[PDB]
Amino acid sequence: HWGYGKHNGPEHWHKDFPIAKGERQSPVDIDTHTAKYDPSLKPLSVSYDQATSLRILNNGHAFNVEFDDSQDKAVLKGGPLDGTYRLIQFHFHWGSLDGQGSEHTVDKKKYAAELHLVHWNTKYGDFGKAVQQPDGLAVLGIFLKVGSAKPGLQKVVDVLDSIKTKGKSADFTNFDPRGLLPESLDYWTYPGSLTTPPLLECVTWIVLKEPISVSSEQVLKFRKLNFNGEGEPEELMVDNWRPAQPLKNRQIKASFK
Ligand SMILES: NS(=O)(=O)c1ccc(C(=O)O)cc1
Ligand SMILES: NS(=O)(=O)c1ccc(C(=O)O)cc1
Ligand SMILES: OC[C@H]1O[C@@H](O)[C@H](O)[C@@H](O)[C@@H]1O
Ligand SMILES: [Zn+2]
Repeated sequence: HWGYGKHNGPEHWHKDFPIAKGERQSPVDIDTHTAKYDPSLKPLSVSYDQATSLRILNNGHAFNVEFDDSQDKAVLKGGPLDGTYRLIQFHFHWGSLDGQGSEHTVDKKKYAAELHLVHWNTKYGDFGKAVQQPDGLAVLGIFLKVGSAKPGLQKVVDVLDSIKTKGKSADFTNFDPRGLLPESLDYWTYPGSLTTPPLLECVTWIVLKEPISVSSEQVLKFRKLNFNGEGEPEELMVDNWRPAQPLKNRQIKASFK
């Protein structure tokens, strides 16, 4: 099965998912000097006040915090987006050490981790239909660097001991994702893909320029999770990131002058 190891990692995914070599794959390196300010971008609206988190799941590749997306509650609008995109889940990608872990890079810089807030375009009715559309998804990506602790992350950190292995889940109600944002909403945007199989080319990426700081202790707890299921040999869940892919016929636009 696909994963991140030597025998099943990103360099193998194309055999079973040939779109891995496609024309709008993610992540990419963000060359900050070539990215151009785009005055046509409308103000970005991250509206998470009525979010309803439900559950946290170790799916064997990351952990997902899942949300009720049966009505417009936590939504993302504006910026490059046409219409309303509902939050369905967030997850992270992270490294074995602080010097790697992000999927996107900034002038080739790798951050310690990267948060993905995943949203689907309500015009398509359900997530499954949305991933049949070029504009079906919007992922808000936020870099993590190691420094001071992120208080709004601690509830996530503290539940991880209860979902150590693949297939375990736990209640995760009343979690407010606004506590994971940075101060500034300055961003870069480009058209891309899911960064894990099935690698579908459905995503408008919105990558915030300002990282959040998390403490070493917080990210160290991410790295105690397991890729494996209960009773199987322990394989620490680390380095669950795809490297940057070819930019091909794309431009990265900036929201800021
Ligand atoms: N293309 S892939 O889904 O990454 C993949 C890689 C390896 C194996 C395997 O060793 O069994 C199966 C699938
Ligand atoms: N890492 S990511 O590009 O945000 C992502 C989000 C969702 C899915 C999925 O539902 O399969 C895959 C990848
Ligand atoms: O033809 C000029 C145009 O080229 C495009 O590649 C750029 O995205 C635009 O910002 C520019 O105005
Ligand atoms: Zn992701």
